[PDB]
Amino acid sequence: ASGSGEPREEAGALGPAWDESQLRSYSFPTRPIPRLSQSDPRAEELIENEEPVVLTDTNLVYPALKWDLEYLQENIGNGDFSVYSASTHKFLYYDEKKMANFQNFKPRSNREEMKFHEFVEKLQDIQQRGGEERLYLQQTLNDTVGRKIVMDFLGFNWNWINKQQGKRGWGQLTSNLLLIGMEGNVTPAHYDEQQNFFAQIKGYKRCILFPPDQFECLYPYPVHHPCDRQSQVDFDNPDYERFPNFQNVVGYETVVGPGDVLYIPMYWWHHIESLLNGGITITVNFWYKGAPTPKRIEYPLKAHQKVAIMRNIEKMLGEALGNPQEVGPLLNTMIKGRYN
Ligand SMILES: CC(C)(NC(=O)c1c(O)c2ccccc2n(OCc2cscn2)c1=O)C(=O)O
Ligand SMILES: [Zn+2]
Repeated sequence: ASGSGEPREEAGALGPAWDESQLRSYSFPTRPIPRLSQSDPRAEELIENEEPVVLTDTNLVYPALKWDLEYLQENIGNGDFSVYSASTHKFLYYDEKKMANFQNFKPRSNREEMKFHEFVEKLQDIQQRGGEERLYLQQTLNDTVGRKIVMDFLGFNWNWINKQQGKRGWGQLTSNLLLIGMEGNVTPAHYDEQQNFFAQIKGYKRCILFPPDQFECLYPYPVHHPCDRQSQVDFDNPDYERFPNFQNVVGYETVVGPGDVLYIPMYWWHHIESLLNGGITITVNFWYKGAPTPKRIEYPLKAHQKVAIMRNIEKMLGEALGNPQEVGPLLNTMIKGRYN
């Protein structure tokens, strides 16, 4: 019905940031992710318990809030940027290394390296031409990046995020992923194995999250499939015959805007959509390797540990059988008439 709640009113009486007609319609109920300040101890407790929370005042990417297409085009440099195209609004991602195991499936969102000015050229053409094609720039930011953007990076609130890394016992910061998308772009539900600080910069993104214990309801692809860690369920046209427990899924929902930081806990499903008719969206992700597994295991196992266990079983069988395609039949032989 309404998970994000009523839209926030922007300062200076500039009206509603968004309205619900910019959100896509789905079949499952949702509830709000808490919007808190970083000074609120409840926000600290949520991150500690690995629950999602939107922090409204970290100033994490404060110097990046002036970023738009033309400022980035003149300052980001002339490196290569990964640009993904799609004939539809859903951008299904593929592990290209795993595309050898599954030949009978074809990709529908091809990557293309290009210069940043070529991406801005390619985008504005689509708007004048009026085409239905969509693009999504998704590029880890390196040091081939120009002077002013390095200075902007230096202006990030490293004090706040470094102590978050320390107090949680997390591993190191693995990468910063810059993301520029078109309105209506959708990133279908999937989970990551790293802790994520999701720093919104330009435009608005509706984030629908599912806790790890709803693994049964979301049906991820086989670990060896190129779409590993993504849900097989089409949120627009869910197949309740193949995926009956998707009728039981309950999400956590929020809309992040400029200055907001969404903590996506490790192994939490998330479905991200750039608001319809909301313009371009800009986001920077912060990935941290999770804290190492504790000394002695505490029982019962947390849900994300069972997910980790299930991933390792699928990997092990893939190596033991010499062919990832035999994992399925072996698993069915194991349970049919014995555990089901
Ligand atoms: C930012 C985005 C689009 N959300 C995401 O979740 C998301 C991606 O786009 C993505 C795109 C290309 C490659 C990897 C990606 N990963 O995972 C990291 C990974 C891949 S392989 C091992 N680890 C993502 O998580 C949003 O819309 O906000
Ligand atoms: Zn993700």
